[PDB]
This record gives sequence, structure tokens and C-alpha cells, in this order.
Amino acid sequence: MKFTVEREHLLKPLQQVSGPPTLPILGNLLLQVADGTLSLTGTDLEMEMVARVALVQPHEPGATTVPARKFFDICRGLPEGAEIAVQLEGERMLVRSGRSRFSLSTLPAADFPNLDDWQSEVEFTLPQATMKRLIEATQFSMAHQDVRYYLNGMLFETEGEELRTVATDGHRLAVCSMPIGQSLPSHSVIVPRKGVIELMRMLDGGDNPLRVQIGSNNIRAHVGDFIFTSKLVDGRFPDYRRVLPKNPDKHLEAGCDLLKQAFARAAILSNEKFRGVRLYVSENQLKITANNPEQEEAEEILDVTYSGAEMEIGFNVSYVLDVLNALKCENVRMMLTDSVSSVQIEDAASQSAAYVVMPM
Amino acid sequence: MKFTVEREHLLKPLQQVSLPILGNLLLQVADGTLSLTGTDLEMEMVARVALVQPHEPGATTVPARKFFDICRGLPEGAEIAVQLEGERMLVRSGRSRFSLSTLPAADFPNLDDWQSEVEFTLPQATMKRLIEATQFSMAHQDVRYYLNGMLFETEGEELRTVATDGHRLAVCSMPIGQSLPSHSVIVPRKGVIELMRMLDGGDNPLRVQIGSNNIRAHVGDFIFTSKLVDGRFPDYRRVLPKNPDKHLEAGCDLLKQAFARAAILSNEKFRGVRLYVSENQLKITANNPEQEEAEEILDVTYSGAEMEIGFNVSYVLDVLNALKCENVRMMLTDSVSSVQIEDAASQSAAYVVMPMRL
Ligand SMILES: O=C(O)[C@@H]1CCc2c([nH]c3ccc(Cl)cc23)C1
Ligand SMILES: O=C(O)[C@@H]1CCc2c([nH]c3ccc(Cl)cc23)C1
Ligand SMILES: [Ca+2]
Ligand SMILES: [Ca+2]
Ligand SMILES: [Ca+2]
Ligand SMILES: [Ca+2]
Ligand SMILES: [Cl-]
Repeated sequence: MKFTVEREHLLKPLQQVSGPPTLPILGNLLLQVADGTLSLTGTDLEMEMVARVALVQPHEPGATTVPARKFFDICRGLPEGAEIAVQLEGERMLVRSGRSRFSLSTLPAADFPNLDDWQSEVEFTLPQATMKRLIEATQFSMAHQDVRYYLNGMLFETEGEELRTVATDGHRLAVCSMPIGQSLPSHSVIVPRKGVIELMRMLDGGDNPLRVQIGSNNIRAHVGDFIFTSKLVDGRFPDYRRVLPKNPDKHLEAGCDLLKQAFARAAILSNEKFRGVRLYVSENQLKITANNPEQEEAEEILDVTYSGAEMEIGFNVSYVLDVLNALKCENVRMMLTDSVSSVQIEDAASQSAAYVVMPM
Repeated sequence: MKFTVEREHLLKPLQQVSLPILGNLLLQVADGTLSLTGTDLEMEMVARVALVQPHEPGATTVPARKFFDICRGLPEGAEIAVQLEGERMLVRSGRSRFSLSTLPAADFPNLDDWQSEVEFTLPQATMKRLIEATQFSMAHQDVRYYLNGMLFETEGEELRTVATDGHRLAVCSMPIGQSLPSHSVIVPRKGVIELMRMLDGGDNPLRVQIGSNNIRAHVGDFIFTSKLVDGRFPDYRRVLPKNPDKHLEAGCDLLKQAFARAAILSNEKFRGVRLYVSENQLKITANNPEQEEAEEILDVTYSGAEMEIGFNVSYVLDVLNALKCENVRMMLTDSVSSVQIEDAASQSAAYVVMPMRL
């Protein structure tokens, strides 16, 4: 196995396959030269990233595996415009560039683990920006290491011509739907949180569309010369329609950033553990208050657009702040029911995403 | 106690000054001025804010982080009105209102009174240069408490800083245009850190006052006071190589990148790399317990006898990152002697690294 490639053609592929073990070979990248292509594979047994690099210079076929981080750190450490000559010699991989020479240990390619083979049941294409939008709008609401394993991940749902993401930790929910202009079956799967992070990581910028394949136990995303494959999560994800308030007809509208800074200041004097704040809504006005065990108190009063009846309601302020930070918009709509029911929150200008927060 | 001040006039003082009372700030309105004091019993920062708006005298202490966070959270340009109300401190700005707990100003601890024995003034930029050049070589929580800080030494018209962790050494000296007594003190590392951040590098001169057990630095509206480390510092002069007659000179960044690349395949604990020096050429090699190997060859300026020497690559990279210059000189003797490292174009800072037998 031999190849010579430009540093700049190696960097991003290495970065993509490198991110991230007790089982050593999982710390290695599989390198394959075949049919004028270098393939770079990294895996953790649950998910897999494969990058393909075209070889325009002389090369020889073969396969090996090398320490991922070390190989990446060596390539990144080399100067702008460096040319990187690699060859398998003995049980070592030789890396040469200029007068820099490196000899890395290898583990046999035959030892590199493969995911189980599977069949694609559902397929579609969508813009990179759309997938980015879907993930960023909901990602923050996924659970972290909850015993309900199905919540430590993100639902991806196809319905009509819409792709939808749902994330919830049992206390708050985020949902976002986008048109992708294809007739899709009605289907949903849960992608593990690590898979979601990796999927987000591969976009990227630029105008490369994303190709998605969904199997009974796997998801695959093709973008450019990268292929990401993940296992799915078992379990019955909650139905976002049961979480959305059935009729939240008390509509409050306020500047997103003004609203956020008011909640953030009030948050300073909220209970450090429970983070509770009270909202007092009345005609065109919102009052936010907070207090802690040591009798410290915050009060914020804002002008808002509100014509409904007056009500009081308590919330975990971090949850509200999460939502407002996730809304990169000018105005927010808060949709209320009563003092003991959840609130729906949306961008005043768009219904594409919805956020639900339970009262305290 | 009562005052009304613009948010932005509080932010820098608050940043600078930031038992539970040690988590509070002492606030004092007196003679047209707001004073804010923070302390951890070892050191203290006092900031002064001129009060152009109507005010009423008094003193209290409030939670530092909360009060800072409230002020920083309010909108740019906001006016912040503060008054005492029983056991509480009221903070108002627009339609935002905050009631904070207080602890008595009488309970706020003071550093012991002391006499200034040695004094000098120097540009802030000079003090910043002195500390930056050496700071990274201070020990962290070493049993030898006298190394967990930085030596400040006066001699003739020069101020010198020394820092060592018992393994490598940094030294920096600058003339300051004033005749000084021959003296030296050890400033605790947290004190060094605080002093550093008190300096904007600007046009306000820095006044330093040193007592038998304390040091004080005054810059414009800020006064920093710290206890000294009461111990003996090692003599730096004994560690400098007697007569290093083998000077290698090379571009700092190229030298650094070569070492940083070779370091990847060096021992993770002991970080030894080898140098082979020959006429106008340097070869760096590294290997680890897995027998992975790195080699770097680069052009340098060198005309001395051919030699080989090993160093901790982490220590050398620290030096090269601190130097931030165009060209570096490595002053070599032999394989069993330490190396002195300097900016090729300045003797003001010098760094010593021990030899390694690899
Ligand atoms: O499977 C579960 O335990 C559900 C997870 C999602 C969820 C449950 N109760 C909720 C109440 C409010 C919100 Cl926002 C989400 C949930 C229960
Ligand atoms: O008091 C001590 O223990 C000394 C601290 C300074 C020091 C010791 N051995 C060293 C070796 C190299 C350098 Cl640069 C400093 C020291 C021992
Ligand atoms: Ca209703
Ligand atoms: Ca509260
Ligand atoms: Ca002296
Ligand atoms: Ca070595
Ligand atoms: Cl080699």
C-alpha cells in the first residue's frame, strides 16, 4: 500500500473520520487503497464514518489501520501545502513529507470491525441547510443518559413530504418539520445522540445535497465523499402531538432578545437547583419574578403584545432560556392555556419549530 | 448608602475585584467616591469609581458573583441605582429590580497594616513583559511552597523576575530607570496572576511598594495588595550554563513546528526528544514505548562542534511559545549540560532546560 496526497485533501477527511478505547483497534483508522481511491474508515461499533479521497498520483493497493489521533496530529502538524507520502513497510506505516518522517504502528486490516449488512427501506434527498435546521432546532432538548434510553436521541420522522425531528427529555420538547419535496412513506426512527452529533458534524457548508437511507436498524447519510452509518435506538418515542397543548389560545408576543435578557437576569436570583421563575401575564405586560432560599428577589417588567385574560405560571428558567437561545429570531410567541398546563413557544414569524415546556 | 452609576463604569472595577464574606464585595461610598473591595485573606483588590451623580455615604458587603452578573446582565448604557434597605441591598435599573442579601461591612476582613520599604514606578507594559516571560515556569501546589510563586528582584536600575518548578527555569530582566536597593521577594502565584490581569498595559504608570511581608501595586483607580511567600528562593545563577559556546539559531516557528510534530511520537510521561546538531543542520528524533519513531531535519545557523543532546520536548515548546519572536538561539555546551534558550535578538529573557539521557 502506497499513496502520495496533498495535506489539504487529507485534513478534512481525517477530521471527519477521527472524531472521537479499551479495545485498541477502535482507536485506529482503516486505510484502503483500491481502484485509484483512498478510503478512510473510523468506527465505535455503533456508528461508522467513511471518507473517499481520489488518488491522482501514483499509488499501490492495500489496506492497514493506524492510530487515528496520531496520524491526524501528524498531518495537521505539517505545513500548509505539504505533500504527504505514505507507504506500508514491515509492520509500520511510513509517513513522509519534506524532511519530516514518521513511523506508526499498525493493526491488521482484517481485524477492523464491520457493521452488519442491511437493506435500505426508506430513501430521500434534502439540502444540507435543511438537515442543519432540523438538528439545531431540536438537539438541545434530547435527554442526557436518561434510563428511558429512547429519549437519549432524536426522532427523525417522515410524513407526507416533511422530514421532522423531535427531541424531549420528559420535561421539555422541541419539534421541527421541513418540506423536502419528495413523496415519503410515513415512518420514524430514533437516532442515538452520538449519531446526531456526528450527522451534524458532517455539514459542512457548501452546496452538496444530503442523501439519506433508512433501514430497520440503521441510518446512513451520504454527503459529498463521506458516508456516515449509525445503528438506531429501540423503543416507543413519545408522540409530539400529545405534548403540544391542544388549544393554547392565549398568545403573548415579545422581542426574543429582550425577553431572554430579562429571564437571564431574573435567573440569577432563582433557586440554584430548581431554577424556578414566575410569569405574571396581563394586558400588554409581562412580569417575571424570582427568589431563592435566602430571600433574595428579582423582578423584571416588560412590554409585550397580549390581549388574553390574566394568569400566573411558574417555569424552570433554564428550559425557557434554552428555547429562546435556540430561536434565532426577532419576535417570539408564547402560547398559553392555564397556570397548570404546558406552554408552547414559537418564532412569531415561523411555525416550522415548536417548543413545549411544562409548568413547575 | 446610595449611589447611581453607569453600568460600564462598574464592569472593569467589578471584574478586577472579583468564609462566605470572602465571596462578598465590600462597597463604600465616601468623599465623592465608590470603593469596591475583594479579598481572599491572602490578597486584596480595591477599585475606585468617581461618583458624578448624587450619592449618600455608607458601607455594606454583597455577593460578588451575583452583583457582577446582575450588572453585566443589564443593557449596555443602563444606569444602575443602588441603595441599602435594612439587611438588603436594592439594585434598580429601568424596570428591573433586585434585592440582594448583605453581610456587615464591619465583618469584612482587613490585611495587616505594614510599612513600605522599597518603591519604584515603571510602565505597565514592562511589568506585563516581566511576568509573561516567566509565569509558565512557576510550580503549582508543590510541597516546596517557595516555588509556588515568582521571584521579584531589584538590582541597580533593573527589575528581574525568576520562575522555576524545580525542573526548568525562566528569567527576565528589564532596566527601569531608577536606582534600587539589592532586594528580592517571592510573590505567590495567585498574586502574580491577579497582578497580571490588573494591567491593561496603558498609559497609567504602575507604582510598586514592597514591605518585609507584603507587596502592593497601584495603577490609576486600582490598588492590589498581597502577602509575600515567606521562604528562600533558589539562586538562578547556579543553573545557567557556565560557558555555552555552541549557538544554534533558527526561525522560532519552524523550530516549534518541528518539535511539536516530533513530540507526537515521544514518550507520553517523560517526553524526551533527541537533537543531533551539525553544520547548519538540526535533526530531531523521538520514539515511544510502542517503538513508533519521528524524525525532523531542518536548516539552521550552526557552526560549532557536532553534538547530540536530549530534552523534555514539553519544556522546550513552553519556551518557544513564550518567546513569540522571529528567531531563537539555543545555547549549547555538550550532551551532559543544560541548554539556555533566548530570543536571538534579545538577552532580556533566558530559559534553562535540563539535558536528558535517552
Ligand atoms: O416516555 C416518556 O416517559 C414520555 C417522555 C416525554 C414526556 C413525557 N411526559 C412529558 C411531559 C412534558 C413533556 Cl414537554 C414531555 C414529556 C413522558
Ligand atoms: O529547593 C529545591 O528543591 C530546588 C528547586 C530548584 C531546582 C531544584 N532542582 C532543579 C533542577 C533544575 C532547575 Cl531549572 C531547578 C531546580 C531543587
Ligand atoms: Ca384553551
Ligand atoms: Ca422563584
Ligand atoms: Ca539583588
Ligand atoms: Ca525519543
Ligand atoms: Cl523514522
